Amino acid sequence: SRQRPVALVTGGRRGIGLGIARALAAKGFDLAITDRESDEAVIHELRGLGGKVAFFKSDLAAVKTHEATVFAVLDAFGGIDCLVNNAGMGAVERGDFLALKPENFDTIMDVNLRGTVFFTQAVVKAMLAADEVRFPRSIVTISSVSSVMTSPERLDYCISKAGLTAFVQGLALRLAEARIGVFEVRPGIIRTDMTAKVAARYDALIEGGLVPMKRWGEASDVGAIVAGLAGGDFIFATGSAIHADGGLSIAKL
Amino acid sequence: SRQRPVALVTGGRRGIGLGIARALAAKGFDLAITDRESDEAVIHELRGLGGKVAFFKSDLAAVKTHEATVFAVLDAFGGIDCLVNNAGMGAVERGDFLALKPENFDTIMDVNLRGTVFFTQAVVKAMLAADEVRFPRSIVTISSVSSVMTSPERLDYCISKAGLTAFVQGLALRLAEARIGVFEVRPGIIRTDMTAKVAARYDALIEGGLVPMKRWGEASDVGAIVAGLAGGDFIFATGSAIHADGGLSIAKL
Amino acid sequence: SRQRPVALVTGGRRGIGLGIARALAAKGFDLAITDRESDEAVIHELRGLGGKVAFFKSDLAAVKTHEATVFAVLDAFGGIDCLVNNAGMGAVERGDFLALKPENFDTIMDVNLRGTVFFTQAVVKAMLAADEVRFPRSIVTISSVSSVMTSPERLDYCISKAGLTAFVQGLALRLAEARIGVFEVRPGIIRAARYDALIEGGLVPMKRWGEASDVGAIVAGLAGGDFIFATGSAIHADGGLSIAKL
Amino acid sequence: SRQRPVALVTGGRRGIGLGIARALAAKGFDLAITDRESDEAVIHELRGLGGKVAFFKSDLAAVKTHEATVFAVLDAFGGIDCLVNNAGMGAVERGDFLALKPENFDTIMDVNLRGTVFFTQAVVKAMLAADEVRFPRSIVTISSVSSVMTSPERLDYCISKAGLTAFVQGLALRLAEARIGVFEVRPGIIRTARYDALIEGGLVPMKRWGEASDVGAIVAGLAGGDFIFATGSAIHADGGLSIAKL
Ligand SMILES: [Cl-]
Ligand SMILES: [Cl-]
Ligand SMILES: [Cl-]
Ligand SMILES: [Cl-]
Repeated sequence: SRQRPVALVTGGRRGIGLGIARALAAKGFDLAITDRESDEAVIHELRGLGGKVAFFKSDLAAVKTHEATVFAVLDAFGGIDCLVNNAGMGAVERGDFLALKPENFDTIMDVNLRGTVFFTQAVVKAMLAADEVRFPRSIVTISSVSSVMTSPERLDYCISKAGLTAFVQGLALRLAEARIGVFEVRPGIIRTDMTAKVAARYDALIEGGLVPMKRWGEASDVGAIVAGLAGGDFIFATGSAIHADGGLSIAKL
Repeated sequence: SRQRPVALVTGGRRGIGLGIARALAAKGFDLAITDRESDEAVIHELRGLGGKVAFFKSDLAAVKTHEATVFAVLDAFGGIDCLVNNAGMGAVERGDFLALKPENFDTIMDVNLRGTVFFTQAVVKAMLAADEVRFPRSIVTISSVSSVMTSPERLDYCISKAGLTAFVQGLALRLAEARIGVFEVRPGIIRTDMTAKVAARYDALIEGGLVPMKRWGEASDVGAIVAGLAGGDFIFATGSAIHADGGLSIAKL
Repeated sequence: SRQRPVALVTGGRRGIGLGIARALAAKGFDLAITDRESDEAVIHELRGLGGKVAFFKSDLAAVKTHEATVFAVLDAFGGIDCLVNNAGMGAVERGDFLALKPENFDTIMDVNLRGTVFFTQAVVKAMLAADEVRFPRSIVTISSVSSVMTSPERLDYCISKAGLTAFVQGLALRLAEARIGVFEVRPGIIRAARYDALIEGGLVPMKRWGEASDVGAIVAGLAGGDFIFATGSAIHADGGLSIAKL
Repeated sequence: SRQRPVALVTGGRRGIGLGIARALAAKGFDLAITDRESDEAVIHELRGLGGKVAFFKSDLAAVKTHEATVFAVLDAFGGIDCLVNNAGMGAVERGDFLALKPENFDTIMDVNLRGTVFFTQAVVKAMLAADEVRFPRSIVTISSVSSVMTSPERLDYCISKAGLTAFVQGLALRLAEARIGVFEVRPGIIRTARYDALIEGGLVPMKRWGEASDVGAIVAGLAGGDFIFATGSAIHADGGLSIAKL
């Protein structure tokens, strides 16, 4: 029987996903990391936090492959205690809604919304079949402030994320008797790899107070929030949405 | 040069769409009705209200065909003043989220969400190219209370309608300078064709106070609301969402 | 028996309230206008729209006086079909929350929230006692975009308006069986050179001032009966200001 | 120069407040407890968790006394790192809105809304004047699911809590630059007769009573600093009760 809880972090080898994986490992979780390709240096780095880490190749959009991925995780770890739905993408192209291509809408919906929904389904079947439950359990979905704030130049992104908000509410109800805490986390403007030109612009916007807290969010901010929710103290808060955005999404006049 | 405003009502041959069509005709609109299935009898009947009525055979999900449908509507009427996005479907199968099939999710998302988005895009291209704007203009999207209330046995439906909520907010911003009023109407429990068994069960629930107003919604309720929004008096309320549910979606304890 | 529906518009002789009164009169309503002081010129202008108009002196904050006001309206008109809760005030002082004075918080809560709640109570007692219901009935409460958008320099105003939002939801449930449509209307930037530039610069997506007539047309739509099954709905009369955008 | 952070928990002597105080002391906070009524036995027992505990007699509604209470807390502890606005009351009478008394509306608004706003103002003045910031800082306001779910038989309660929701949003903006995390926690049906049957019948999706320790665990999580970038968030501590379901 497992002695550490197991977190499956989709898209966990870079960016926000990696910040989440690091926070969870530090809190005492073992880690199943998925992505289209691995990074062995990152897996090694995560093992340095003192737990077990394994990588599983998965395309989130390829829903026919999800059950096999879940079985691989089960075969390696025995069970799943926390799912973090982090994998996602931005819009393929930004621009006028009038120029939005159905093909690009499809690509993002298939990843962010359809893929996440069915990956979650596959994991939940396994969680509901677990013959023992020794750790707090959770499903934490990383959507976006774009779930609730609209950006007309990228409505495909916004719609895909708003879909997740609705999904999470239903999922919370479905899993309430099983005592699996179901949460949404909405990141705002989180630091990414950037050119000086772009970073200087964002920094001026942030310092100007676009973000009330007047700083970049870090992957570690999202990570600490997620690890907080995964530790079990928020079980009775199932269905809650947390905005990891420095106050960006506060409606202000 | 048209002397009456033109409303394009998708799915306008039956049910809520027909109620909306009747109400708009009574207010003085000409009507362009789309549906996948022909119904000349209903078109004939609508002509009794004194306006022009024309039918356009269209499958909402067939996005590659939308430009041609819009071109046909322009050829018949010269312009479009009001779009009512009413066409849609319920979930193919209701039941446990764990049994939800990707193919059924895709069917409903392709109709309710993808189809509506790209049909709207085709219409909006036409509207923004109009060389005369003599009438109030609007886009009224008929979503559902399921946009904001979850039903775990049909999350595909809820997700599709929540997506529309997000879309409507962005669309309202896109069209604000063009003075096209953009609204969401969320129907609740509206009378449909039903067996005595099912109708009796719903009547008991409605009378018990599931619906605070303790009556069925009628297609004419949704029609009267839409015709009010389409008349121009709500232009400055662009981005508003109207329940049409007898209070069903009021959150109460 | 009355042959025209009766609308009671609080704060109805100036500004948004007067736009609402004008729209309702043009739609065929008789008008009971309240305010702290009359303007007989305005009352005369409203009579030009072809109905009955009467003024009733009332301080919205003086809740002990509300029943008498409602009786006066009933004595004049026989019944009330539409209440428009328009009367209100802005914050006494704007500035840092750290400097907010309890007495100023009290002034605005007593008017916008407490006064409205108990005036509504008085009117509703009368509506539920009516022996005839020949017209569509409604209660339309004019709150603000500040019900849902926060302004830290005037949190007393924001809190007062958010309170009304909660009140309207409850009221809608209370009155649903009686088929009294209950609605919230949230005005944005309604009609200066400073505001012009901000509006032109796109703070308001529609890029224009709201007019009292915008709010009036919306209210008159709701009061006409076609929105009865949409009870509990909120409409924002703000040119898109309150759409959450990034 | 303090070596442990300080949490001021209003109404901390019993119920949810005591569950919050316990969770915070277990996480390493010193405690300033307020209540209108003393209970030295409870204070004594809290010291068993190993931190400093002090009591300050305070009536949340008595806003003229708040600066003195905060001065006393500063005299004892040197600063305040976490404020938990827990103190509050239910409606004096539950019943038809038509029977709601202004006197009762005033009592609850004075405690839950006005008292909380101005007690927070006093604490925030102290926080913003601090010469040292060695610990994560937060203001966690305990409202209710009634902030967003209406109950027509107690609209005074609902309105008071909705007013807090709006307050928290503005407060979060005001304090964001200062990196004080500002949060709302909305308790559902917490164990403090009909209800036990309703919970069984599925009203609460998780099908159990909430405990004061549920709310306490949530608050201690928020107070620990890891949620600083989530300022403005609302957490519903209700077993899924407020999820809008059809
Ligand atoms: Cl994007
Ligand atoms: Cl369905
Ligand atoms: Cl103001
Ligand atoms: Cl209560």
